[PDB]
Amino acid sequence: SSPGIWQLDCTHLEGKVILVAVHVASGYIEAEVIPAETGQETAYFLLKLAGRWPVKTVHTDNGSNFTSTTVKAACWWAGIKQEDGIPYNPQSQGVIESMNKELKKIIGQVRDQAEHLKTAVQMAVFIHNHKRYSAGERIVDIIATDIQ
Amino acid sequence: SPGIWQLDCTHLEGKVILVAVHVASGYIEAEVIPAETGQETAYFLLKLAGRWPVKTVHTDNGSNFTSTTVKAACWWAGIKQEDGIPYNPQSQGVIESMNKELKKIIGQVRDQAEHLKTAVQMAVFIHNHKRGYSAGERIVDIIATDIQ
Ligand SMILES: O=C1Nc2ccccc2/C1=C\c1ccc2c(c1C(=O)O)OCO2
Ligand SMILES: O=C1Nc2ccccc2/C1=C\c1ccc2c(c1C(=O)O)OCO2
Ligand SMILES: [Cl-]
Repeated sequence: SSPGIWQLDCTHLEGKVILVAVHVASGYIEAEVIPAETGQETAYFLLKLAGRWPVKTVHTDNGSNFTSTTVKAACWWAGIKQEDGIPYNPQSQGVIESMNKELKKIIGQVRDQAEHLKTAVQMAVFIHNHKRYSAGERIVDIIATDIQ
Repeated sequence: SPGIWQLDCTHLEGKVILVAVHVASGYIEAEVIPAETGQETAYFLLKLAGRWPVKTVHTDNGSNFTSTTVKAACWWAGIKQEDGIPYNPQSQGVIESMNKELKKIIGQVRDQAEHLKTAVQMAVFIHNHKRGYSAGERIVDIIATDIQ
């Protein structure tokens, strides 16, 4: 069911990890900076996400997070169906790749306006979600239509 | 209006829980911080505004209202910063009631997580999903209607 499908994505910058959740149908993103990708961090990030949007299905970003008992516990707790992120439609490798590139571009464009990477990442999330409908507008419409 | 949010700060286990309430829906976002600073408040508002169309924020106290860092974040994110003075006195009480409710939910989940921040996100989840529509459903409908 389209409105509740999200994809996890992990990318690297400045020796740190940027963990991303993409709402597949809209292109809307949430992101956080962490020292490294662990089951613990991934579990906590999904809990945050699911308290904020109606997350039904998550395509995990790799097999370690798919396997993680802590990630499984969070998915059970929050009512999320955990799936693999295997691009059976191969335009997912590329589409995610393109987003990471775009995200990194925006980060570079704002980088000097903040001391800490996490701040620049949130600025980039803001710009990405507001860019013109915007991704922010699309996700709200998709989910509102699903409630109605 | 669809873009009006209220900041709220409450205390638990020697820590601070920073809360943003979408006034029209009762939908909340929250984070745990060691103490309320302009810096933390600014970062929290940036995160919020990248995720929802935040037009106006009623700040929780005069220190955050005055903070140059909070003002910088509000300027950056296009947020009109206002005071949170309850000219309608059913705001003191309504916010107070939410903190009580939040703390109740936190206590109900507290033993399921080691760290307070996890329990707080569980409580956000439960609060936003509680049904008759949930706060999560209401915020999406309000904002979707505003776009259309
Ligand atoms: O046992 C649990 N069940 C869960 C269900 C949902 C989300 C986390 C958990 C968790 C534990 C948990 C997971 C990730 C964390 C974390 C904790 C914790 O014990 O505080 O602290 C920060 O990152
Ligand atoms: O100069 C700025 N302009 C802003 C506009 C929006 C949000 C933050 C800022 C900020 C600075 C800033 C504010 C709060 C932070 C923070 C930073 C930072 O320098 O990285 O790191 C964590 O918490
Ligand atoms: Cl929700």
